[PDB]
Amino acid sequence: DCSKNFTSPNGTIESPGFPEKYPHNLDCTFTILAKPKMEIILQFLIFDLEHDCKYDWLDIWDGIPHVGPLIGKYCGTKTPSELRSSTGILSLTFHTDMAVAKDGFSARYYLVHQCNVPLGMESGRIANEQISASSTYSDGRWTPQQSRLHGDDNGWTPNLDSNKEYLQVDLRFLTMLTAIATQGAISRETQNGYYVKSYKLEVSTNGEDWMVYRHGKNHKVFQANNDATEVVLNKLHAPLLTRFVRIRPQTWHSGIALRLELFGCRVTDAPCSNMLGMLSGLIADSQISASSTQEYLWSPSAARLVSSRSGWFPRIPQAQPGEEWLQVDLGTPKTVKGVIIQGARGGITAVEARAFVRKFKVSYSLNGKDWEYIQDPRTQQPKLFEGNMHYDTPDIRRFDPIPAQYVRVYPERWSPAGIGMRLEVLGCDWT
Ligand SMILES: [Ca+2]
Repeated sequence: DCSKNFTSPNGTIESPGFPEKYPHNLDCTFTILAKPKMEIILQFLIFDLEHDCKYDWLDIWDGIPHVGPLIGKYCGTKTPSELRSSTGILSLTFHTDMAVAKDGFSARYYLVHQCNVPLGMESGRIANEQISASSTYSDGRWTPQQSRLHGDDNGWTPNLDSNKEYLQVDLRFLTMLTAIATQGAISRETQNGYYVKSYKLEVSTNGEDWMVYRHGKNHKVFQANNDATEVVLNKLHAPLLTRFVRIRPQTWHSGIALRLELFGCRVTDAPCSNMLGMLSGLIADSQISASSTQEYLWSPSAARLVSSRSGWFPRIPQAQPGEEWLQVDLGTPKTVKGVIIQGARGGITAVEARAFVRKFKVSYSLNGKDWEYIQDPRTQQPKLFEGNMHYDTPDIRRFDPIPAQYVRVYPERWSPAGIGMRLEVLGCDWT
């Protein structure tokens, strides 16, 4: 048996037989488990796999393998970037085929103890490998890794200065973003000052479905710099739950040069705000159910925040308000303090094709049989929660804490395509 679990405060994870070459025909699962308020830190020391990772690979998973999100798939000679997870579970599945073996890998994991924290551009906590761009200037002197705030060596500049370029950051885990700070840059070679004067923001949970950030009807244009040295910070009028962030310059002085910091926090930094297992897969399929489901090709995993490639859809998605529900059995009683609601993906090129919930109700139960709705203190009736404005970008909706083993989300309003929904529940231990 290849597979292993790791619970000790500090440890080693490695390819079978390391430092010998790795065996053929392997499929191993390495899982690190941590109790709450503990951060998992994973650092690679050696990495060397056969090289598109079509043959041999190491997949890293934000939870359970093939259930929770894929953080990345790695092969070849380039060691994975360091990972810091606050999910409570980090998994690795190492796959090898019938021929060709290399040295493999060796890694170490550690278990260690206002949403306004810098996310790591200036600290280096955002690794070089997490930063990329649509293009870069042809001399190699204005690279994406030169886009860190207060960097002493130029900045990021694209191949050609237009409004179709972007600096991209992969935060690896779903993270709250609350502000962006930018600078221009002064040429060490020439003394010319270059800066971006305005930008747009584009975000995704998965790298494939993107949302340009709006203020009202229209795309938000953030005003940026007025010199090549001073930091201009913009606070987002509405904070964002995201993984991938793109900064997309719209205007500049003399040319696009960019230095950047991102500000925010973890979902769990708020009290009683642990993700209870839909995203990760610690809530099993058997614990997920609905009033109705699409008649063919339904798996309960379709309902899972972020990891699902589609969504829950009732049997007739153009339903009756308050009749359809998605239920989560948390497995044991909990204190529940919110949900994260998301739209349905798959099929995006057509705006009217996008299925998402715009308004909803919540009920909860310890019985599984007797249900109470969450109340509006004003109208003395079931509270109508705001849903999503987009099919990928999720929205956290907190409420006054409640004791529950079961939670139901009842779609009330929804996009023209009908009800489509992915979900997570937020809370902590019952007390
Ligand atoms: Ca092989």
